[PDB]
Amino acid sequence: TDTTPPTITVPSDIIAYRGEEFEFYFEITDDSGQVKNIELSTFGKPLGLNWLEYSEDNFNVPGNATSDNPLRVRVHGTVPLNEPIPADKNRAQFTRTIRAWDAAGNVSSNITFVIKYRAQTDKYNPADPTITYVDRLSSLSPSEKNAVEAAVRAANPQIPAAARITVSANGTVTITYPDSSTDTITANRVVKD
Amino acid sequence: TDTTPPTITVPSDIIAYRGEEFEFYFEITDDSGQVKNIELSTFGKPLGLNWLEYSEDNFNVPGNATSDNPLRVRVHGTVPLNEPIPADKNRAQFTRTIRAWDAAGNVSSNITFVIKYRAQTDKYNPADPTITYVDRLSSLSPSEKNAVEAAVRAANPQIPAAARITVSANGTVTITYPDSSTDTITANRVVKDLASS
Ligand SMILES: CC(=O)N[C@@H]1[C@@H](O[C@@H]2O[C@@H](C)[C@@H](O)[C@@H](O)[C@@H]2O)[C@H](O[C@@H]2O[C@H](CO)[C@H](O)[C@H](O[C@]3(C(=O)O)C[C@H](O)[C@@H](NC(C)=O)[C@H]([C@H](O)[C@H](O)CO)O3)[C@H]2O)[C@@H](CO)O[C@H]1O
Ligand SMILES: [Ca+2]
Ligand SMILES: [Ca+2]
Ligand SMILES: [Ca+2]
Ligand SMILES: [Ca+2]
Ligand SMILES: [Ca+2]
Ligand SMILES: [Ca+2]
Ligand SMILES: [Ca+2]
Repeated sequence: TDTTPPTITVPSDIIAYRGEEFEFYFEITDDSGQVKNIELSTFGKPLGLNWLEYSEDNFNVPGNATSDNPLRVRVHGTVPLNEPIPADKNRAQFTRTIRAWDAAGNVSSNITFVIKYRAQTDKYNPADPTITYVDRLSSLSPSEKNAVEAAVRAANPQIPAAARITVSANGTVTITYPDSSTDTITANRVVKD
Repeated sequence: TDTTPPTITVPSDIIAYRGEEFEFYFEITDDSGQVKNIELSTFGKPLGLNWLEYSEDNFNVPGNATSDNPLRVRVHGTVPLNEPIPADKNRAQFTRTIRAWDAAGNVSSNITFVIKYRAQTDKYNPADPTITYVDRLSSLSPSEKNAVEAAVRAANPQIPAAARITVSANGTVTITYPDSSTDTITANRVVKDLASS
């Protein structure tokens, strides 16, 4: 007789960035080798994350959840571009619960998982461009600004194309990400006489 | 004996744009058919334009300067990017003189030519971009600004690659040419509201 619920392994560090699709997996095992279904919730109440989705592939099939081959439930979604980020990082997150049951109806307790979310600049962090030589360190020309923007972009192919790169009069660089967060590169790493 | 100096024809409307290579030609003939050399000056003083250059190709060669085949002297250079243009832009010019020698020692009397220089925006006239549809007309997103800049650049391949295109919060476009002169495109010609369309 199966009297034991499934074991759920949740990822320890789920970190999502505003406007950027994330994915992670739950791994689930049962002694019977079969998991019937799962439920995501807010400690039993509605999940209330309309932008999160998960796959129900291979649910409630014999052998879908063994020690050697666990049930790997793919979860994905996108945190809204304008999700408010509290000054307190510790509350920039959603704490939710998952439970799972086997075909005998043995249900696990509600297990916690946490989706942390962050502004896009927390993901970036740009590399220094090859140095641009200019005539006046205090007043770059249009051509010199075009060259600086190109050198920043060349050295940073990993930044979103949709990010906008601006250059000030003295060669200070601002990168503005789609969610309106920013990075700066100071002139000393950008230009020289 | 040859006592007659060479005859020089000058172009009548020489216009150069700051930062952009220019060229024009003098045409010179002599009754002997041979011109030895020229002098560019400021009415007999030094030229004082170190960016003005010319070719001495075919100088002092028999037959280089006939009525049918004049000596054509290629003059070229680049007016410096930041050559100053005063409040009245008509003042932006240099009047200089040219004369020429034949092989018999006869030199022509100086005649004037005028190099007018102008801002790059006088040359360029930007076409409107294909319209960009935005969420908020008073506050464009970064991708909307990139899209606007791309649309403006795409609509104007003839504008200098070194010109810088910027976009404001409400979609107003500034094109800043390499010599720091500008053109503008008003928001109502660049962006429209997505929902209402
Ligand atoms: C007898 C003789 O040849 N004199 C020469 C000067 O000409 C005489 O003086 C001037 C002030 C005028 O009254 C002339 O009518 C007069 O004959 C000569 O001065 C230069 O004369 C030319 C006309 O021949 C012209 O006026 C010069 O002015 C400009 C120009 O067109 O070159 C006016 C421009 O706006 C200015 N450009 C800028 C950007 O400010 C230029 C510029 O200052 C110089 O060309 C750059 O060196 O001048 C006028 O200056 C004088 C010149 O050295 O030589 C005398 O032998
Ligand atoms: Ca079980
Ligand atoms: Ca399997
Ligand atoms: Ca980080
Ligand atoms: Ca960063
Ligand atoms: Ca740009
Ligand atoms: Ca002669
Ligand atoms: Ca113009």
